[PDB]
Amino acid sequence: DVVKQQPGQMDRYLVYGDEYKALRDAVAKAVLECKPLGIKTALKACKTPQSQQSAYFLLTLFREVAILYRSHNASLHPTPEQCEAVSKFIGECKILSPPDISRFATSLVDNSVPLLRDGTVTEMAIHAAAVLLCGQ
Repeated sequence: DVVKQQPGQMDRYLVYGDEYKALRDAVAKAVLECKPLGIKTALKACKTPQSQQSAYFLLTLFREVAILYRSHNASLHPTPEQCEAVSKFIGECKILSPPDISRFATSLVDNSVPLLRDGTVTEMAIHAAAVLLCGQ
């Protein structure tokens, strides 16, 4: 039945735990609805320090938006309106205010990230990027 039953992929960032999952689901819902306020609620509800908050935010931005950008089927690509909502929200957010974090996030939402035009390499790369940026 396996071959008859059959495109979702895994998310190894789940290694962080429940808080990344919550923030990721919140970001996905808020981007699809394009009303970036649940993002604020998730960022306030979370338990971890500011730098881990920013890292989780960056990883969610990548997993949802940048991977959607990697599909050949353009209709799945993030809509300009979603870019508008998340770009504005990043601009008004403070833990993302560090020019490097804000630039990297915005580049994920706008696909202007170098290295982000393999999958496992790309995922480890973006994880290292987030950790280095946010790691003080």
